[PDB]
Amino acid sequence: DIGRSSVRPYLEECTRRFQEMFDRHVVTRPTKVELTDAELREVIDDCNAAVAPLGKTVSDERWISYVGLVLWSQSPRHIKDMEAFKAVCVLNCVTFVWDDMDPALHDFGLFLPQLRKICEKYYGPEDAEVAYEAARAFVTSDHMFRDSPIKAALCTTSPEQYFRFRVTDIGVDFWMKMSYPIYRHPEFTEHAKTSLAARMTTRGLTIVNDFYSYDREVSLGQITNCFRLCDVSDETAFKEFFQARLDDMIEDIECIKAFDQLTQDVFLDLIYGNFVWTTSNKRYKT
Amino acid sequence: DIGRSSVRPYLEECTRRFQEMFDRHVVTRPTKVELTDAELREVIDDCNAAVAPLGKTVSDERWISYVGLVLWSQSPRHIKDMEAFKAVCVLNCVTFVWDDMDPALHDFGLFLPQLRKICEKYYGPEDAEVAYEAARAFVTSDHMFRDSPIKAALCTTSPEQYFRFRVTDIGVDFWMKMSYPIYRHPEFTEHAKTSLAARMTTRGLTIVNDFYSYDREVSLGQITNCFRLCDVSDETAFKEFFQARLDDMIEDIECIKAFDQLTQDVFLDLIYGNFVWTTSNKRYKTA
Ligand SMILES: [Cl-]
Ligand SMILES: [Mg+2]
Ligand SMILES: [Mg+2]
Ligand SMILES: [Mg+2]
Ligand SMILES: [Mg+2]
Ligand SMILES: [Mg+2]
Ligand SMILES: [Mg+2]
Ligand SMILES: [Mg+2]
Repeated sequence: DIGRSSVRPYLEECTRRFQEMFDRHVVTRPTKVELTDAELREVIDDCNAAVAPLGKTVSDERWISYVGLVLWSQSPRHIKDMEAFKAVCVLNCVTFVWDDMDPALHDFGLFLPQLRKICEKYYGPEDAEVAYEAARAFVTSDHMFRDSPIKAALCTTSPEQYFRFRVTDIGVDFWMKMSYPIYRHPEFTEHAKTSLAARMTTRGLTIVNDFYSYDREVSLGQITNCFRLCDVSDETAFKEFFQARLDDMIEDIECIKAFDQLTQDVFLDLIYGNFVWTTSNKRYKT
Repeated sequence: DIGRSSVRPYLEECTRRFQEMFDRHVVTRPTKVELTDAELREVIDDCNAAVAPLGKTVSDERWISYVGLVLWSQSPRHIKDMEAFKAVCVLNCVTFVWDDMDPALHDFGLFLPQLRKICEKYYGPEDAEVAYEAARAFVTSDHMFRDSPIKAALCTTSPEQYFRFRVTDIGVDFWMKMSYPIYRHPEFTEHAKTSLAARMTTRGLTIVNDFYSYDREVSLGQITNCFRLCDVSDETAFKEFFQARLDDMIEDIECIKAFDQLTQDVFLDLIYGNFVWTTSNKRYKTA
């Protein structure tokens, strides 16, 4: 169905409605962390060093585009450890590269030691092991589920099964487990380590990403996108599905407000910051 | 509200319908691991040593009742490492004790080193770290959420929020992360480590546990039970809610059958075994 090849007809209204929802339920805007020139050079140098064994040359412009996710979606008022912050910048960037690679070019023997080097550089020993395991689990999951029947079943059955897959696959469990050292906040550290932090934020991250990455993904034959569960060529069907997804986001956001003040700031800054970054990034345009 | 204080009016019919569902959708019955008298004594001795610093005496009969969960809900055809199996017996048992304790008697300084000792006895070094971290995160979660407003929000809002809390709180993530060394199966190891294994099995474990532990939990003022989300004193409301939960179990089970054969056996033996153990255990027969 060529009518289902694009969500472009809904682009402007959906963007407006996402923003309206955030203004009504989160209110406080995300803020962009600013890196010094020295910090941004350090981050890019580490990204280039990590993907060089895989034969990939990545421009500064591409790295800076991927790093904007971290700059916009962390919680600047609560940052305590800028070394952990740089680590998340590097790890976020290089796993975008992995996510985009053909699996024939994936090489664990070459890439996993680079992830370990990044973690050992920026984290103390215990946190380094936690961040590295989460990175390893994510890149392994991305690899093993390429064209997988498990992925097919979880992504075609219901929203419940799909979001369950995405807790790992969209990277948010990884994100929380490498981000808690930024904040040094005992409650958030526990929610990161139980993955409750990831489970609370999966839908709000995923629904936004899926909307803006739909056209690209379906053009590439990728099935990991919740809007494939609906007939996007039927305007009534799309409207009902989109509203059900907005309701999921709102329910999660209202439950996130029961968490402690710092933790809920981190969770909400992540979901809203991802939206601000997604709508500004050429990755998601045509 | 006394009419909501019990699910006893539904006990026989719900038990029958759970079993019918398993016979239709899982088919293969769970089977019970048998421990030698020496193995069982080694497990119970480790349990006693681990909880002794907390001042608790626990009878053998009581340890045996908790260890039946592991004997019934692992996957005997796939067991390769019986030391890992004994570790799960011990860790399962002692965290029931933690789950039943008044939190004023929780002592992390005394208990966490005992959990570390168990993991170091039975697993290799990498696996021991994974099992200990999962056990530590579980007992920390149980403690910090006692009477917590986060718990109140997640357990009163919707089934979605509730089962999200239970991925950790029922202990299944912990179970998976201490059980993958039993099987030495690379795919299952990865689903355990991503917690996809736990997310796939949470509803089937939790709906069954919640039904049979409702009366006890309500009598103690505990709110972590999905049947509190429905008016159990209304037979029509209870029937609709129960059917919705059966449908959730079936959807999970049918999706589980897309995993590799060994992994799906482990997942399904866990869900069905938990039901067989729950319906035969005195823990769930009096409040
Ligand atoms: Cl670990
Ligand atoms: Mg991906
Ligand atoms: Mg992608
Ligand atoms: Mg996407
Ligand atoms: Mg409990
Ligand atoms: Mg309990
Ligand atoms: Mg219970
Ligand atoms: Mg009534």
